[PDB]
Amino acid sequence: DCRSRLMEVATELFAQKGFYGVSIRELAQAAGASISMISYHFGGKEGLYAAVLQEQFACFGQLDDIRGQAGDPLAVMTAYLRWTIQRHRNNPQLLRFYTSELTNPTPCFAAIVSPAIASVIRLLAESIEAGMTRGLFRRDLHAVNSALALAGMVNYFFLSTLATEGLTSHSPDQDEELIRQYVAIFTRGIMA
Amino acid sequence: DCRSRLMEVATELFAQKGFYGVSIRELAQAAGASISMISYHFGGKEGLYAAVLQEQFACFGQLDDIRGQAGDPLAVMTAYLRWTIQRHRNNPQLLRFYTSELTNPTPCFAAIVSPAIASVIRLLAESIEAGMTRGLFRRDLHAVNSALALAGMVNYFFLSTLATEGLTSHSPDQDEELIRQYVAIFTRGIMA
Ligand SMILES: [Cl-]
Ligand SMILES: [Cl-]
Repeated sequence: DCRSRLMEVATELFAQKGFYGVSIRELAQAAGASISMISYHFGGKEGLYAAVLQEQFACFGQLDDIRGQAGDPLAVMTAYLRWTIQRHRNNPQLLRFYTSELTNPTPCFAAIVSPAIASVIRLLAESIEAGMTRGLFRRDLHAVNSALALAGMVNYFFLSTLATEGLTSHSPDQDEELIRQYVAIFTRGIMA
Repeated sequence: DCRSRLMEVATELFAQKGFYGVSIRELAQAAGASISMISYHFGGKEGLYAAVLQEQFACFGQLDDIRGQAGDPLAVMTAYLRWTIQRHRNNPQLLRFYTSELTNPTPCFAAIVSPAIASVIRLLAESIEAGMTRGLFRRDLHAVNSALALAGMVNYFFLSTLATEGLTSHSPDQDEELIRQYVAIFTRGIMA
């Protein structure tokens, strides 16, 4: 059971202060574990951080709701948006770790974060590439940059929440309408 | 001169570890200043952090390159992209502070970060609103959510750089082409 309480405490301290702001003394104190339990049995600060980040990014190795729509690029893009919104609703901590690693990487960035993000961007880009070949999508746009644009739309909506509280709804009630809006912008733009 | 060296040291330590990961002892040690100089003359950890964040967000109070294009929504959107890219090229530290505050806010979030971001989003939304009234833009999309989408495109391109190194160019040589691509997606979508 002190394994579970350590995972909780590690997630909340590393989420707050990042890997570079947390000490093993703080982890032990917050969990009521000894520095020795932590170092010898739970992999130290580093082992706990790796375990926490692996849990944060676990869902990125499970892309079948998106991959399963291949053959219909619009359905792929829609599934990607729905999946991404779900991820954020289920895990309020994720953008803390995701942005902290992208802007102040640890050794876990190359091991866990970078391949997770790249796998998703690739998947989207492949679908865009297929749509371009088919003539559904315009051939003067670059598939990866286009994928990054879609990913940016949805991820910035959640990232900017605290600064935009009175400017738009962030209620989960409106998530399906957000998907409708971002699918429309990405595929058809804002032009009349 | 120890004022200048303190600002440098504060920017680099707060950029790395965030406000919540930096101690006044670390600041003094890194700058070769006493804890007393810092507390009594430079406003302590908090004063230094406020000064650093104010410098990080200073350019957000200077939006005339964007505002000056009002009357032509496309020119506003283009100017916004160009300005945002410039900001990131001139200040590699900015997304560290920007994401850290949005995900782990300090008292400086409400004072500095939130109004800076809101002022830009408002400006974009107003231009989109005008274009909708004029019939240039579709009336079934929400202006603020659309503004957030454009902001998300460009900000995610820089945010995701470390994870996408081999997937697309991030060379400043290609910044004008990026603007061309993101203007095209936002206004016309990816459809043929
Ligand atoms: Cl496909
Ligand atoms: Cl306008």
